[PDB]
Amino acid sequence: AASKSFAIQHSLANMEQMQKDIADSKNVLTQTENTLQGVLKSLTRADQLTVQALNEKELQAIGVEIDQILKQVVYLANTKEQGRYIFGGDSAENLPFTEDGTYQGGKNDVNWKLNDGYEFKAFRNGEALLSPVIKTLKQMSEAMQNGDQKALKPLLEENKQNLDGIINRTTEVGSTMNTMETFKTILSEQNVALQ
Ligand SMILES: [Zn+2]
Ligand SMILES: [Zn+2]
Ligand SMILES: [Zn+2]
Ligand SMILES: [Zn+2]
Ligand SMILES: [Zn+2]
Ligand SMILES: [Zn+2]
Repeated sequence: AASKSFAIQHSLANMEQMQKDIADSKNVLTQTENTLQGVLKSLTRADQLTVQALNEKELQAIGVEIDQILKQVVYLANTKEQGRYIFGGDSAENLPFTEDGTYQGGKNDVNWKLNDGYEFKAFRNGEALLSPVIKTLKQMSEAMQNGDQKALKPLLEENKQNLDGIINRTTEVGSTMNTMETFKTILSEQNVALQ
């Protein structure tokens, strides 16, 4: 009986660690996905308000609300969990994005690795994804509050391409979450056998 118990306990300890690794990972991934959805919603609203703008004091008011959206998106781009920025890669000394869209985060991604070898990017350099999001929102807000109508059609298209960038990331992140959820279900089925 003792010999069998060595094997069952060894496996059970690997399973426990993997369960914690999956729980930790799903928290970072959920936060990431929720932040991305919050950005998608913001850019959607920015698009809508810019259509209104394209369709004197009132163009400026639209410009104002786009400014609130710019602030919300900068807040969202600076989301931090477990000591690191999810869109600021491997440095957390500074906020990774300014209100101007300048990136001051870490150059490299931070990888996490499950007990069984599976690796994913937990904290990423988000400059290419979010710097242009923010820069576009900023030019949108200024174009509107300065009554600059000619600038708006270009910026509408810029925001559409930026949003497609955020949608594709949301989808990649959804996929990683689905994988984690499959790993959990596999481990649960394996736990039942052991016990
Ligand atoms: Zn062991
Ligand atoms: Zn936390
Ligand atoms: Zn320091
Ligand atoms: Zn590796
Ligand atoms: Zn999901
Ligand atoms: Zn779950």
